[PDB]
Amino acid sequence: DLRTLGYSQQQQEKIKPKVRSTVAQHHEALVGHGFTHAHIVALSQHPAALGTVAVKYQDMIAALPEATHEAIVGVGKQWSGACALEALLTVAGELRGPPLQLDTGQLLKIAKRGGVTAVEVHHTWRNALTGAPLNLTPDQVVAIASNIGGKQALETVQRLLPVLCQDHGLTPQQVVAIASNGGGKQALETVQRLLPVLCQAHGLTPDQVVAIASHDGGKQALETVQRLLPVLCQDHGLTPQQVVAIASNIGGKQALETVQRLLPVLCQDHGLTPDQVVAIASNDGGKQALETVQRLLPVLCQDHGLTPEQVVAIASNGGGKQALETVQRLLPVLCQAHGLTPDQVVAIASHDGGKQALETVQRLLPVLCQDHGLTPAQAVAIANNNGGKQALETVQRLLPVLCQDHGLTPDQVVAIASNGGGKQALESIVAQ
Repeated sequence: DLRTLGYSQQQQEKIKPKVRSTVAQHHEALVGHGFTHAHIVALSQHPAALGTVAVKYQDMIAALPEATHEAIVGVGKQWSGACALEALLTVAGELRGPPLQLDTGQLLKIAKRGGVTAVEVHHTWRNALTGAPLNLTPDQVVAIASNIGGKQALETVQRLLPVLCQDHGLTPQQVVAIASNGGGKQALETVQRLLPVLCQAHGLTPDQVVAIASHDGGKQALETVQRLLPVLCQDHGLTPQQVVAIASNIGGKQALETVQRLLPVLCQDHGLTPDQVVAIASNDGGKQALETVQRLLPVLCQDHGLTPEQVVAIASNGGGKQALETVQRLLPVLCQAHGLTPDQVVAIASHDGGKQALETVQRLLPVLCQDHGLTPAQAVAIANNNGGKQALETVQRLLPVLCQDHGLTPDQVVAIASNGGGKQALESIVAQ
């Protein structure tokens, strides 16, 4: 069927039998508008968008002059396609004027992320959202807009903004931050509900409540802080502020729950302290980091003679799980092939971007040594910093220019690179 119109079998299988005739109906017009077969497959995910784009494409370009084909597909593909593109046709001109002065990128972020409901709601509440007592900026409106629940979130901000600012000391920007993720309405209601609870009963500051709530899944994070804080504090040493640190990342809920689940075995069977457990749990991926520590701690200590302190240090940055697994992978490799010591592997891996710095060291070391005199120790010294991946990467790139055009020796390049008081300094040198 659709293959006779130039679609591959894969493209066709992707479409969905009951939509294929609709595709076939509008195919000619769509490709005539410049859409590829790929565009049309994706578009078909929302059948009605096939026809509205087939017709009206020209009106869309008139309403949205910078709009690319894929941008149109990205909007039209979604749950409200579709009448979101129709809503844009009708309201775009006004939204472009006062009070919001929206641009087409913004107009495209709302309809795509927040659907028809978001589009028509901005228009409708155009003036209220920007006037007293709210006085939101266009940017803030767009950020609340552009989400599932975007419309509900805008309606709730209108209602709760003044109550939160006037009864709880929140700033308008704090309210916006809370409202600017998925389920903004629930997040706002939960903050209204739990803020006095957490401040009065557990000694959280309002800033702490805001920080927990202003991430994806913030509502659920707040609710699990409310439930688990008393238990964590009574059962273990955990302080309100430790709990807040765990909860204030994406995945905060699961991170708190996993501390709850794993802290006892991690402390009793692996000899860690609650402070160490907290440290591991207080970054994005805390849940996996904790689970990975439970899993790999003994293997890392028994196979590579790492200490628990070292294992904790590796796991106590964003993506601890990946960091730990990477040490497990590359520690023997770098020690056997590239000279490095296990303490040196640990040191490189124990920074914000440790996992990537390890892989960069593995990748670039053989090259830095062949082309320039670089020793494994010099490579370590570079990688052993907050940056590191970038530091090593820029050394490899800038080295030839540094040595030929700026007179540096490779050992001089290393010296400057291996600090933090460097790297930017290498770049600065070459910008002259």
